[PDB]
Amino acid sequence: SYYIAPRFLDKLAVHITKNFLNIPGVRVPLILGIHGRKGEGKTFQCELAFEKMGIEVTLISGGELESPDAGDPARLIRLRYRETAELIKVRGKMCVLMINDLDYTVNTQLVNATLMNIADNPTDVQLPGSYDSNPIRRVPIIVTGNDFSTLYAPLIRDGRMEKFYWEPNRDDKVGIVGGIFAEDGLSQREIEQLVDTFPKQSIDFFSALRSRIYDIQIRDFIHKVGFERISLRVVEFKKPDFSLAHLIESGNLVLGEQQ
Amino acid sequence: SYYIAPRFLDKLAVHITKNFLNIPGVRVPLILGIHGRKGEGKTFQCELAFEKMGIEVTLISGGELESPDAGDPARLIRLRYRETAELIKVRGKMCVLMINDLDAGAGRFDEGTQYTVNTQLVNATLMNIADNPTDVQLPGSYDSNPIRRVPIIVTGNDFSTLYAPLIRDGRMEKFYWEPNRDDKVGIVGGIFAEDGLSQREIEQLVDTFPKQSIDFFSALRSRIYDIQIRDFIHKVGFERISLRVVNSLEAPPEFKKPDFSLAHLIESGNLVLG
Amino acid sequence: SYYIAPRFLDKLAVHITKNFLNIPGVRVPLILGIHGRKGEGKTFQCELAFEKMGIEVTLISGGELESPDAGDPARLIRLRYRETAELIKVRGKMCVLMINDLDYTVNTQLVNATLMNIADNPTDVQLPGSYDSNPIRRVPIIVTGNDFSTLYAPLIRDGRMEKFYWEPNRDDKVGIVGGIFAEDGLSQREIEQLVDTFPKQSIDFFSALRSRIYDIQIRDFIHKVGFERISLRVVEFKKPDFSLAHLIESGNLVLGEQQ
Amino acid sequence: SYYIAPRFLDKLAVHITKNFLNIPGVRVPLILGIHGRKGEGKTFQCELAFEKMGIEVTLISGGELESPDAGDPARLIRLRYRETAELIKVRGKMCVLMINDLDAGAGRFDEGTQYTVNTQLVNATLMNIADNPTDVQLPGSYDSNPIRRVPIIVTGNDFSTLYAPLIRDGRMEKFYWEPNRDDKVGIVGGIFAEDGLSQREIEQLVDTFPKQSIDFFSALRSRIYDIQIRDFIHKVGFERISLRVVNSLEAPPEFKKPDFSLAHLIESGNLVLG
Amino acid sequence: SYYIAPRFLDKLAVHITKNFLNIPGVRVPLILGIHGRKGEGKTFQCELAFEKMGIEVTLISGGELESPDAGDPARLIRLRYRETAELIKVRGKMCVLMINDLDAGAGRFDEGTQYTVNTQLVNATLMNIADNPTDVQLPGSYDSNPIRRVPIIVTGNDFSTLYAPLIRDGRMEKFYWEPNRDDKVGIVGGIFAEDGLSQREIEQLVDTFPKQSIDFFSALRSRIYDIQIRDFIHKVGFERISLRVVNSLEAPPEFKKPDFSLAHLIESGNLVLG
Amino acid sequence: SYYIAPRFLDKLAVHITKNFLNIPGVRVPLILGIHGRKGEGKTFQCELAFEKMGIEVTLISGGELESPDAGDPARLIRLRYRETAELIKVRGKMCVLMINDLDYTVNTQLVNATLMNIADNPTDVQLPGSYDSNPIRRVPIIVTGNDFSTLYAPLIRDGRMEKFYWEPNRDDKVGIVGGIFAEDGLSQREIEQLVDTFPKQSIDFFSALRSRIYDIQIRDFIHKVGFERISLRVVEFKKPDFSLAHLIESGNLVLGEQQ
Ligand SMILES: Nc1ncnc2c1ncn2[C@@H]1O[C@H](COP(=O)(O)OP(=O)(O)O)[C@@H](O)[C@H]1O
Ligand SMILES: Nc1ncnc2c1ncn2[C@@H]1O[C@H](COP(=O)(O)OP(=O)(O)O)[C@@H](O)[C@H]1O
Ligand SMILES: Nc1ncnc2c1ncn2[C@@H]1O[C@H](COP(=O)(O)OP(=O)(O)O)[C@@H](O)[C@H]1O
Ligand SMILES: [Cl-]
Ligand SMILES: [Cl-]
Ligand SMILES: [Cl-]
Ligand SMILES: [Gd]
Ligand SMILES: [Gd]
Ligand SMILES: [Gd]
Ligand SMILES: [Gd]
Ligand SMILES: [Gd]
Ligand SMILES: [Gd]
Ligand SMILES: [Gd]
Ligand SMILES: [Gd]
Ligand SMILES: [Gd]
Ligand SMILES: [Gd]
Ligand SMILES: [Gd]
Ligand SMILES: [Gd]
Repeated sequence: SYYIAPRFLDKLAVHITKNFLNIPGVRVPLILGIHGRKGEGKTFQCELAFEKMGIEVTLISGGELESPDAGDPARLIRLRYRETAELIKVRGKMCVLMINDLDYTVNTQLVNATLMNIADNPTDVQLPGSYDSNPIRRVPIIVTGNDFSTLYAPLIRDGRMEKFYWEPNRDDKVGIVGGIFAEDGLSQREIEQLVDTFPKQSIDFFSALRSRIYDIQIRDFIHKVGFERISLRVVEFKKPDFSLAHLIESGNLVLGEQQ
Repeated sequence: SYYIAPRFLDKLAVHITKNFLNIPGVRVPLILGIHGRKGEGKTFQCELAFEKMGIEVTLISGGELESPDAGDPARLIRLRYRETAELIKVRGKMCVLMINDLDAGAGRFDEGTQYTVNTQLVNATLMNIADNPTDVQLPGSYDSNPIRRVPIIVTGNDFSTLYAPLIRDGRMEKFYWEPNRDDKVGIVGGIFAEDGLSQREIEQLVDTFPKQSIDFFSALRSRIYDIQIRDFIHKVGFERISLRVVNSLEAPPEFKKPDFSLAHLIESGNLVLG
Repeated sequence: SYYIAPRFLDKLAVHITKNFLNIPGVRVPLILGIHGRKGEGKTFQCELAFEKMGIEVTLISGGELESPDAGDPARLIRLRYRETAELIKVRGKMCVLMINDLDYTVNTQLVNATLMNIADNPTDVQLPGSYDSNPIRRVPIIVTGNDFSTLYAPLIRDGRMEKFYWEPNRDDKVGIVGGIFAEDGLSQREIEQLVDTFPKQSIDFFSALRSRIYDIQIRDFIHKVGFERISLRVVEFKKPDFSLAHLIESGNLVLGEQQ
Repeated sequence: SYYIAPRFLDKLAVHITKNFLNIPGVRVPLILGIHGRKGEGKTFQCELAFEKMGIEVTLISGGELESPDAGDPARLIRLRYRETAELIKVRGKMCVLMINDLDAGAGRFDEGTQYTVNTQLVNATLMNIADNPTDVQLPGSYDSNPIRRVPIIVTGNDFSTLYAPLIRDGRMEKFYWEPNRDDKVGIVGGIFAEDGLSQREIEQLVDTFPKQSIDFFSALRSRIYDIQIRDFIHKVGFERISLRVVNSLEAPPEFKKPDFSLAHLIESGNLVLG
Repeated sequence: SYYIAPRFLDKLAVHITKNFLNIPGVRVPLILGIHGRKGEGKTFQCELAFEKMGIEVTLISGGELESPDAGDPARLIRLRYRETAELIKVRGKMCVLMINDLDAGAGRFDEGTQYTVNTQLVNATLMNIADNPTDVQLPGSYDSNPIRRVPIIVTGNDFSTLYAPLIRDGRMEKFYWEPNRDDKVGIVGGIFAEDGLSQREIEQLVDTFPKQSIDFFSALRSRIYDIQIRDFIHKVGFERISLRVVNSLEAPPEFKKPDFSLAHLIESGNLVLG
Repeated sequence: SYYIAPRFLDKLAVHITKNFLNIPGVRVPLILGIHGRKGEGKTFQCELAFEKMGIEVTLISGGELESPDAGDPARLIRLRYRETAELIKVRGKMCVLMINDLDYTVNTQLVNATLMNIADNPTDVQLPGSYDSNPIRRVPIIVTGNDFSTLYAPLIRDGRMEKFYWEPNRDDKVGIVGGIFAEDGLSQREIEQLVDTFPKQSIDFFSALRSRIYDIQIRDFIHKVGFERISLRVVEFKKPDFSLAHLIESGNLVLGEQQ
């Protein structure tokens, strides 16, 4: 069972809900910009939160915009925005547009430009070349990335975008790591020790570490049979060690040879 | 609450009124071009001024003129000019044509797409209307009767050098909107008019963030309900928050206005900028 | 009655006339580049001079070139040049091409490039892609702008462009301001005092000041009736103050809240 | 001679073997994306690994996917996936689909031409295959039987941000290849394994050029035959050298392996870099 | 007045004469490419040289080759080559084909338009003519008789790297024209030959503006008539100046040559540069 | 009879031959980059070497690539490469692709990019948009230029390109200059003196000097007849001086007025 950090869940839930309330005399930022080191569960925890709140999400990947092969990223964002706006009026539920891994320089400008224009009038979002007298719904936008260009400063400053820095703290790690290894028969104190052993590491390192433990088996199994005859043999059965000792050496081999 | 900057109201009231008078000895510009930065309450101050003088507004949005689906923008501007003309005659009141965001996807708002406002055709159209505000006809039409002069308000971030001939001839007047300290104290004071702040604290707040737009200050007042909102979410529970806010069955949540200080606003402000 | 500054009228008249004389052993600059602070009557005084000399002018606006919406500025200049060249042969009169407010960086280069090429051979000016064995007439070109790019240095240097700096002096102001207020029943000494009161200001400030005096009336008239009922009232009759006292306070309100 | 870096061999052997096992409790990524710089023996270490495990490889080259003449690249990748599937079934051995140079003409290898790998369609295809590796059909075909899961190896210099969803879902695993000091000592040692060099001299050679790719080191060993070659040209004579080397009548020239020292390699290296 | 720089005249006279001689032991280049900066009297020194040797010139302008309306430029160059050939035969005198401004809208003279000189087709054509100057036929024509070799002079600011093969084969010779101090003293001296200046003052004038083109110096002499001109305008009156200068009824105004000094020229020069 | 410098002939011959040998365990650079001051016989000596070894050469000029008028330089290189690859399989002889005068910035990148890609796989060189399962032959590429962009550093470094600096030394000059004047009845000691008199000069200066001697005649002949009547006269017969004294003054006039 995966673990969503309470203050992460709050920030995101408050942002979305605040966009669907129409408290007069209170302008609301349309965009939530979640930034921080890569692989700290920005995307994963958003998805946890949405599943929990029963929110349907329209998802664009950052690579879908940074690439020359995708043509027009302004169009794509505006298409998905208007699409999510209709799903609100239809399903009568909270819906969200999400852009992932927003961290090229040329498409980056167009993307910033597009989000600025949408945030300026979340209700009058037209496809380029098109015009529709119809107001459409305001759709809260969640964005993730390593940091946000100084080109986003004007948005944050005028309260059209809310920045949120995500750096898991140790209670947050114990919870998330605890969930990563929740099916591996571990006690909290083993979980607390694991986190304290690798304390500058990203959440990603820890889920990588879990997969590595399975890889180490398969490696040894291959060394035993020999490479010469591994193919015939297969064309690795047991529950691996997972003891806290083994997770640590496995982690140290990862950190001694990483990236 | 909302504060109308006297000089914004004067400029716009004088421009419109002057267009309904036939004072000799001076040329009256038909067009008032209001330019300046975003988040300073331009279109909004216009709205407060119109709502106040009881002025009825025909609108053209910049995303309208940016579109083929508005057809010929020359034809559209003329249409709405004529449509707007019939109402001074019919309703017997001051009416205004207003064109908003006359430079939609330009500069830092450029999305790098095939479509942009044909601004030269727009300029050309306004020039033609302005030379003879009393005979504005659709292209290809010739035998219609004279009509009433309609003052035109255009907003944008800046106006192209193309508008220079209009200005040079006194057919258009640029009005730059950058709120000054006195303006900000007024507007910001109105934003925090129910929060039990002294005049001096409002002056302090403005002086603490001398480079910020008006929108920075109202954005600032907005983030403090967040706690009530979060708590409201916890009470209803995450499993059922969606149903609660969007299905309009039971009543909207009733939020109290919170208490805060100058100190807290300044702190919040620095966090936003840091 | 508007006032043209004698040395402005001379410079321009000498340039044009010099281009229509064919004094052998004397090469003549084709381009007159008039530069200076904005709103000092560069354009207005050119127009005064042309009206006076009975010169027909072909006018291009700088914004007509700086804009992406106008396509090809080289073409446009060359079209208008050849057009003015024909009007000489037809009307048998002095004709002039004028480019206004030349102060983007990309079109600016093409414009400079176009004027260089034309100035190099004022008689062989072909539309791009076209060729015509026919010589056409030499057409003097007047250009205005705040300053001229270092890209114009080669032209000025080889005597294909004459630079002329325009900064009205006080005799020039008294004359021009005197004409701006010529119908407002003012004595020279009131005109001389007005100019001396606002002495770093552009001519533009002064014609703005005159219009402001009318605006102040209409303002007060609106304050009296009230905004609530101004619309019905109209759907401001008298000759405004214009006393030298009133022009001064009006000017000081303009300079205390300008741009 | 050739040295297989243990950890390269382990990563690739584990990835492939893991794809032929049905171990529960963990998701097995179908795709192994091997990225890193050029001239570090990537595709080559893969070849040594495949030749070793007796693994048969179906290939797609990046210049294949860059071409209309490969038709639809989605259709091609699927074809070769299915073609590669039939062989695990038929030959009863481990088989791999491998896509090489997945970013052919991008970055410093850009030739500025109309054609580039439609990498989004490629990504989309791999995503679809990966969700269901057991039912991979050509577009427009529906009623074929299940097939065998095929591990996929892709090489490139870097992988687009588009592959992030594949990785995030554990359908793909990135493996960065930058040879470390221990790797280089191994590989370089194998390059100079017949040249009578001590372990220490090999360590010295590596440490003298710590920033160089593997290809720099073998390039270095190659230029020393040049003298034998020149002399061979002088003997045959320039008039007849062409006939001699290309017409395969008489036998290929037989060159001796020369003697050289660490000192000479280092000198040669500095000349190449200077 | 006009001064012909001896070495310009020698280079061009030798190039042309050499092309009408059949001296063995050396290859004669058909083409003389004269390059260098604008405003240095290139085309003009050519004109003085041709007028002097009694050489008749067939011309192609760069704006001709830039145009579809010249049709195929390969066909045109060949036409004029043949046209120019018939005259050495008919008139019995030296004749030259001259191509001017061979790089019309390139570099700082680029107008950013669809049309530019197809310079590769031009180069290709000159290459072909040069290999066989005696059989130059229009494309698609085959059975014409031999003709006379025509020396070709081309001017431009620089010559593309494409002309390298022509030069390498001695079919073309580049001649760079940058006036040196001795040249300038000559040319400038000729510009001011009627102004009662000593040799030393001319040397001083040249040395005061060592970086300026020849055109800077004649531009300088030109602006001093301005006063006579202004006064002439005042006499006739602004109302009637247009009629006077352009209608060729009464006679052209007769201007006197004014008196001026080195001091005044230098001052004027600094004002122009400042 | 023209003279090829022995070490120039060696370097080039060794490079080409080395590309046609398939000595296992020896990777061979495909590209030979010959760089140095302009006009030192880089191109000319390549051509001498090819004529000597009976090598047919496919030649591209650098200007054929640097120009906007030639469209696609990647294509052009790849076309010529595949063409030379076929001539090997057909003629059964050594063939070479040569690129001359490679010393705009935009095409320069594409050219570098193209040579990198070809050098990476000399056997799988496809036209853009095309694919052919067929291996084609490895074609050694010779390139000349004044220097090679830092963009070529990766190639040289990974042994896909061999750099070769060409600066003629005095034995090299005596040989080459000796051949330039081989038909002018000169002794070596006159040749040695000529080279020592103009010792910082390029080989180009010397072949220019030879042509100048003929030009000086024709000049004097023109001065005698007079320019006024040179045309009629012609519409310069003798073997010119060529004495070592005359070559020297002719050289000094060239160096006193050059470029
Ligand atoms: N709350 C979580 N529970 C379990 N695993 C997680 C959690 N957050 C992150 N992970 C693991 O770490 C990886 C990286 O998370 P991701 O959302 O991609 O980080 P970011 O969005 O900050 O780059 C995921 O692929 C997942 O396996
Ligand atoms: N000679 C003049 N007489 C009367 N008004 C003038 C005169 N010159 C300028 N003005 C006023 O000042 C304004 C600015 O002049 P303009 O020619 O636009 O200046 P510039 O060309 O230097 O920018 C004009 O719109 C006009 O109202
Ligand atoms: N080996 C040689 N023999 C005779 N002449 C030569 C020789 N090398 C160069 N030249 C002369 O010098 C000129 C310049 O040589 P080139 O090959 O163009 O130099 P680079 O290729 O270095 O620019 C040639 O046009 C030729 O006349
Ligand atoms: Cl601030
Ligand atoms: Cl190194
Ligand atoms: Cl100078
Ligand atoms: Gd990540
Ligand atoms: Gd109508
Ligand atoms: Gd105060
Ligand atoms: Gd401000
Ligand atoms: Gd102005
Ligand atoms: Gd199949
Ligand atoms: Gd060691
Ligand atoms: Gd390295
Ligand atoms: Gd003919
Ligand atoms: Gd002297
Ligand atoms: Gd000079
Ligand atoms: Gd050369």
